[PDB]
Amino acid sequence: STGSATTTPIDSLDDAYITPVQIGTPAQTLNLDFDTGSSDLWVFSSETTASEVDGQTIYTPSKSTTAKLLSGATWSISYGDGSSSSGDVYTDTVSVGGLTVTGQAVESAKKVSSSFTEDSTIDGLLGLAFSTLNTVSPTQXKTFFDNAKASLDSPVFTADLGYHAPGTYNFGFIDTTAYTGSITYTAVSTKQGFWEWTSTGYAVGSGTFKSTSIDGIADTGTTLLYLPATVVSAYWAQVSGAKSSSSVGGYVFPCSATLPSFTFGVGSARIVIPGDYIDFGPISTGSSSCFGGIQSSAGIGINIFGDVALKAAFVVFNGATTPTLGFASK
Ligand SMILES: CC(C)(C)S(=O)(=O)N[C@@H](Cc1ccccc1)C(=O)N[C@@H](Cc1c[nH]c[nH+]1)C(=O)N[C@@H](CC1CCCCC1)C(O)(O)C(F)(F)C(=O)NCCN1CCOCC1
Repeated sequence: STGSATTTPIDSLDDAYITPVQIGTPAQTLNLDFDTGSSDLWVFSSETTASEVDGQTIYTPSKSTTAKLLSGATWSISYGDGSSSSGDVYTDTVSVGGLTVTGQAVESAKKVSSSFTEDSTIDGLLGLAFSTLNTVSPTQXKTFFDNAKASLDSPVFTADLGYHAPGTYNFGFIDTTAYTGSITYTAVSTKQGFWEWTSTGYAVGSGTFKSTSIDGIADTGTTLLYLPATVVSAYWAQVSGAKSSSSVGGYVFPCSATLPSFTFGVGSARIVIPGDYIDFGPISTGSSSCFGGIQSSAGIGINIFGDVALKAAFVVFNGATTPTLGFASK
């Protein structure tokens, strides 16, 4: 089997991407944030405290004929930006781009944090990291991808994120029309549960590629590109108007700049982000100062290849028993 689904920037910044998923019988369609940096399918639901729901679409399990209470199971999660939700656990039929899974764990929020309430466009999260990161106890869990793997034509899914446009998530096959050149594969480490890989260095603009190991995770659920302090400082030192803002919290530059490209290595291969990907947006509507799309990871503890990198590439998540990561240019 295979599936395919249009994914959609939630705003004009590419702050995040949402994807329609059908849950239950007759399907309820919810707009979920596909997140390869966590492994919980959690939704807004009829169980959510009401003063905490705010425009979102909700999952009603009682209205689905195929929902079953997962007795005794609860979950709690918190993300890197400090937001959080908890509640209890159903299994139910879940469908993504015509790819259907049964007795998939759907995690039902009883409470959500403020950031989630205030975010009207995202109805919940589909976690696509490894299943060890799943928060449901007493037994975790296991993601959509894992549940699907047995029926997939290939134990694989691809991320095709568009710049200021729609894109594609595919499961079970690889679309050869979707990129240019060949995929280079790199080794994954599942030690921390992440899509964790090691970049072989970087170049800024037209200058020299520098061979240095950059350990980092590929993370569709993170907006920006976070790199070590000395790599990021080396980029922004090419942009004449760029300074680090304490108040705004990272590198800003004049919106009028033309930014240099940034190349990261994958094995012997190179992936170039266009300078335009890295102009993130004005810090206020009508500002002359913009917020940069590459920031320091020093406060975070790990490097994140997030949306700014990934939407520059056709990215292949190969979940064979030894997982690897694929990059093509597009
Ligand atoms: C607007 C912004 C200034 C650019 S922002 O940084 O707030 N963007 C958010 C994403 C977002 C999209 C749309 C609307 C609102 C917010 C963002 O980048 N969130 C990061 C926070 C971060 C990391 N570094 C610096 N900041 C995050 O938590 N991302 C997780 C997925 C997100 C969570 C918020 C909702 C959208 C999905 C994540 O899973 O990808 C993660 F990897 F970052 C993460 O925190 N994974 C948590 C891993 N858990 C830990 C507990 O054990 C199990 C595993």
